[PDB]
Amino acid sequence: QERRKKYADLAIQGTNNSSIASKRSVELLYLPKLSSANNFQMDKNNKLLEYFKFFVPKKIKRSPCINRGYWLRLFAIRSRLNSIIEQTPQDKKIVVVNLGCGYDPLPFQLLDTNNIQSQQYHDRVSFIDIDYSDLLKIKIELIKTIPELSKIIGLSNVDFLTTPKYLARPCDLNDSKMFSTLLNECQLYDPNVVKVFVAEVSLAYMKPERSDSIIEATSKMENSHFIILEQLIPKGPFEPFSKQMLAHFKRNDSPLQSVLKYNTIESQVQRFNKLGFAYVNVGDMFQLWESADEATKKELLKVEPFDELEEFHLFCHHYVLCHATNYKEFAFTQGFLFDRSISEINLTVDEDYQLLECECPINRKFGDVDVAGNDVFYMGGSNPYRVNEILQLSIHYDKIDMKNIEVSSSEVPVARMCHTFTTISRNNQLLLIGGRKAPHQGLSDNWIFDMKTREWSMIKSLSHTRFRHSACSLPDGNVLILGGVTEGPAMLLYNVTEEIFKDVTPKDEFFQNSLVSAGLEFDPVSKQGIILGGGFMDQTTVSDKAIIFKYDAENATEPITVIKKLQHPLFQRYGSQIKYITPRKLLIVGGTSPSGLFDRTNSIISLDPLSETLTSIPISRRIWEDHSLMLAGFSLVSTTIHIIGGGATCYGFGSVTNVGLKLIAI
Ligand SMILES: C[S@@+](CC[C@H](N)C(=O)[O-])C[C@H]1O[C@@H](n2cnc3c(N)ncnc32)[C@H](O)[C@@H]1O
Repeated sequence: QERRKKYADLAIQGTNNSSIASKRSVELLYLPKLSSANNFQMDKNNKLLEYFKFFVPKKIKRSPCINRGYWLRLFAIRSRLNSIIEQTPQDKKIVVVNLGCGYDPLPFQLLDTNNIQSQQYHDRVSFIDIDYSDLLKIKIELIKTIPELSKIIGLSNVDFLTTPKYLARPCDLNDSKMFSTLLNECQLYDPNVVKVFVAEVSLAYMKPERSDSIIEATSKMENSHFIILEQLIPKGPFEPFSKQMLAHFKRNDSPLQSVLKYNTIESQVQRFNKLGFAYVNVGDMFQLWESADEATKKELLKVEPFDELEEFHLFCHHYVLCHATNYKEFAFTQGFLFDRSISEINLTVDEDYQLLECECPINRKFGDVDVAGNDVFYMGGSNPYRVNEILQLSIHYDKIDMKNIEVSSSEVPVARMCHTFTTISRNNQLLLIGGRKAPHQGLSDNWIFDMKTREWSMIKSLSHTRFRHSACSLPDGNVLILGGVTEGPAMLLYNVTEEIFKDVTPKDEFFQNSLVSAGLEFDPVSKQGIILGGGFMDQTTVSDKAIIFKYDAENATEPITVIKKLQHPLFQRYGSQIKYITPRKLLIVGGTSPSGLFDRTNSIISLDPLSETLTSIPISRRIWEDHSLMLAGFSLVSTTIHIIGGGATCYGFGSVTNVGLKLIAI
């Protein structure tokens, strides 16, 4: 009985351990590499100050995606708190109430007068940490036994603590009344003190009814802000990343319960109005990213090797930063304002092709595949480690077999991902271009694989390392190569016979910037090829264009010419793949968007290049829900098109292997 409670309670307190560690990882890596502005912590000698170390036993390291996610999270809260201090008139005290503080040292960081980066907070700001009794006992003993911390709050087996500028109050927030009492005992009813209630991924664990009570309670406090940061599931509990996230949390015995009722950014808005907060500014983590300045973006890219962007889009859309206010006075200046635009788009449901479940397990991602006549070859990729091995795929109406093809040559290309692999030499060979090992180790060495001899042999290398480029075979047998992370030409043509790479970048201002992970395909029939979506090396912008082009094999200086540009929000996708099913019907598949998650209806769409009309190829609920889907790092083969391979590491909520899909005629 009351045991079942004291367990689910300690499991929730356990999540602090996980998140304080991650924040510490950012203190170790990011903060030292960052300028004064996005710094957070620093003394007069431009020497970084450290606060998360007092609360974390060991040194910790995270994936570049988790590290980025947590920097954004600190920037999220800090930026909000900043808009408040800057604006609040100079005669009002300010109290930041941290609901479920964990070991969060935000108080000491902002109070410490050594830290010149938080000077606006030295004078007139005070803090109250609220959390379970046990977690605070521990936290309070540290604070007392650490001269650096104790000095900051004016100090020299309890669970409470009191100082002029900092309080810590034991309280189970599930207990609405006791919280209502705490609000009163802390004189937060006072109109001459601006309250800033922060719930950083804590109310997320409590039930909708119990968390909302906390919110309504605070709404009775005149002049109060409520900043909440927590998970969303903007397309239901069944969207690929949502599914994984939710399950991860049941596993830890600390499920997200409030998010089940509050799925979207919009529901969060209605929630706060309903509960006494009339004024609400709200966006998801990627709008925060977008909102960061160019000099900050530049820095953040250079902090550490990163190439896990699909993940980052997914993660970002699943965290909302909600800033609410219960008074008209406070303005959401244009510097802090989020834009909100859910433009529901209805697409005609394609009547010619449908989507089948193909249960096919190559269990790898970001390799490449291409068919040489009959046989189907997949090379490299990661599973989750990088390999240089070749699988052969036997595709049947039911499933696909696969066997390792061992090689006879001693020299072999190194394990690599994000390369291309393309049939050349009249289906007799396979071209391997570029790729990378670690994100900071892009490759310039190119190889060819001879099926007849099963020998690898390295050819002319690139002048510039290149990965995440796209590539397709042209009619004449040559290979068109498109962008990727690179310092070289935005478009290459590899003459297979001549053995030369040639810069064929079209004279359109579009190709000014290198296009990363865009869709690319040619059609020998309609004598046309398309380019779809694609991101830019700023890791922020994502093209929404679909660019038709023709290829004049004889024009030696400008073989490729931009025929026609199209523009649709559904074209805005990083890491998608396209393939002609018909010279009039261009299948488009997956990828991620900076502007929101894709769902059942628009994850897979068709395009009629000529008439310019889109149609949806829906994923049935049966497969949306039952089968682990993760259209990222995947490939398309045609015998009937197959969507095999792919997966993602869902922000340390585990990993998700794409199980396989099949497009058939109706
Ligand atoms: C994931 S930690 C985050 C804490 C802090 N905001 C941070 O990011 O480091 C969530 C915290 O909320 C606290 N919490 C959740 N529900 C609570 C409740 N009902 N009463 C008191 N504390 C609660 C937990 O004890 C935990 O320390």
